[PDB]
Amino acid sequence: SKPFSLPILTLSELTNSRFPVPIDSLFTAQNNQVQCQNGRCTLDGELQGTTQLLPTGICAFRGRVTAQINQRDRWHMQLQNLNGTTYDPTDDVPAPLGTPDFKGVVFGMVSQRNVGNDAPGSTRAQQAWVSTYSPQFVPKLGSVNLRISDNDDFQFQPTKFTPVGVNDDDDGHPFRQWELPNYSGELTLNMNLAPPVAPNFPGEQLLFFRSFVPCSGGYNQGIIDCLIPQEWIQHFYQESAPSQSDVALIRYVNPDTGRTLFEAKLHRSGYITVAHSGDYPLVVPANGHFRFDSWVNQFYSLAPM
Amino acid sequence: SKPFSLPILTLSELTNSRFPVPIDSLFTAQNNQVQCQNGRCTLDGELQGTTQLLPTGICAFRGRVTAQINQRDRWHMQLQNLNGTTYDPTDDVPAPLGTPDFKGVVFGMVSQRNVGNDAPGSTRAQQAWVSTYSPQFVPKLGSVNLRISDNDDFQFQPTKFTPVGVNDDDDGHPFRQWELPNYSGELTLNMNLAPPVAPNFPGEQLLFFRSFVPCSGGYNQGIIDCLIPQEWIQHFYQESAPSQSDVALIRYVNPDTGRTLFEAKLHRSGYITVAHSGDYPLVVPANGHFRFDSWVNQFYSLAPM
Ligand SMILES: [Mg+2]
Ligand SMILES: [Mg+2]
Repeated sequence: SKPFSLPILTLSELTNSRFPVPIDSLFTAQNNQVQCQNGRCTLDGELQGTTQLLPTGICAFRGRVTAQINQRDRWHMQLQNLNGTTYDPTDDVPAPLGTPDFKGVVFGMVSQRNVGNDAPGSTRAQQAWVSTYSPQFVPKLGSVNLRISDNDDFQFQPTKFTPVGVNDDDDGHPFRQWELPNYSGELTLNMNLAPPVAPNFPGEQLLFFRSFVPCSGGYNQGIIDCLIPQEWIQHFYQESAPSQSDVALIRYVNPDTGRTLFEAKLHRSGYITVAHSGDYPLVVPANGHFRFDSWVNQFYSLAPM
Repeated sequence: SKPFSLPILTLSELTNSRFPVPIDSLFTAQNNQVQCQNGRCTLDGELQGTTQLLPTGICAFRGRVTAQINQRDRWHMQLQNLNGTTYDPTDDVPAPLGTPDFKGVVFGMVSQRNVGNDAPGSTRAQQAWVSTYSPQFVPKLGSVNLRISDNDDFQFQPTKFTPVGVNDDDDGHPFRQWELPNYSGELTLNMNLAPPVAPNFPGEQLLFFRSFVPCSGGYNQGIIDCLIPQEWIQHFYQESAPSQSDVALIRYVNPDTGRTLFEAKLHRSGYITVAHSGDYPLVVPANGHFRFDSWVNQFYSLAPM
């Protein structure tokens, strides 16, 4: 069997798998549903949820604007897959890969480049917002609607949305990173979801890779927590190493000193638990990183943090 | 010796190492200086130029806004390294890692999050532009100046620049992807550069990984060509396989059929040549990818493309 491994990367050499920014810190959370759809991959390399491989694809959209309606979510964007191929709403996924997996507003920019009969090759770009609370946020069905800055400089042409940050909506719908959008809109149930994750052994908590992402006004901290970073997902996809048991024991090491600072359980479906009680932001040395130790089972007792 | 290898990734699973977008196509160019500084890495895993590991770091800036001056490039941004550590202008690099490596305008957004005594935690974000033609574009010295949309909603606070696309500057300053900026400004020479690259065998041309990136007005095609994609750089940094000669023979394979479509030379300093004459956009199958074949040398004659 090909041996399992992690890439050797410090926290600042890691990308959040749920928003296209670096990891800032590690955080373990008090128990009490975690069911994110980006940043989902098994240790033997099976992508799940809406997870795809490119960091620049996370919370991005690609397609064409085809209509406008007289509502706040004005501009109707018919989606393609991020690689430009035609999107199939009957595929066994929750939504096009890369679609945001939280309730809130994503802010960034839209850009267009004309094709066909109308001024082919002409371009434009401007600030835009996507509300995942919108009744027109129906990416599983094949479209989302955009709010933009200048309604007079926008055409029915090929369009890309590049995310920059997140926020609460100004009408009081809050940014809730653990609440899934309704991918097919009002009165529909989400399907083909990656499953919820939780500790299943006494005294254990989830460990997250945390980023503080940009916000566009107000005091929101911009916290987005992922289960495993994007480079680990990319690595597992390449390696496809067989999982020899349900849990990989991993050690956080300081390579300068060679010491192990703490240990953790990396579960086969792609998340980490540690032995601790209470919310705790880790403050650990900058050169620190995890290494694979050995395969153990679900009932292995971790050294307390 | 540890065996050299490439990651197994199709073109739409690859990221441009000179701008944070996917690869669109492969392109070989007529001969006649190529000396880009992002996307530079040796086959044995040594990053060069201004190259760092994260796609989200390419053409990004991090720092603090500290002053404003009364001209178009108005807001003075004192730079940090992208991981937030203090930038040392005496280090052996051309500029902070991630700095753009072309002449033109990069457009995107700025975001702020206050620290210290003045409304800590308050945030704001808006459209911004960085001109690499500016006499205030002096990232090696530790600063760049920004143009922004709303001069009245911007503070002397921690600031991030997120790039979205590129364009020509007006008044006759064009987007020139092969012209390096003056990293220390007018009348100073760039230093610590990754070397220029060129074919050294008759009948050979460079092969590029090409993207058509967003533009913010006008008809520019947005072409940014890189020598090797970001995932290859990330892979070589991890693997650190010894280079057994100055030249690696690689083959472009269609995994569907098992056929080799063409072969190329992958040089030790991290670029590719093919045997062809003239500008040529390749049109090859979607599942195609390069594989390493064997170590060869400068006298190997490539099969014509
Ligand atoms: Mg390991
Ligand atoms: Mg290979």
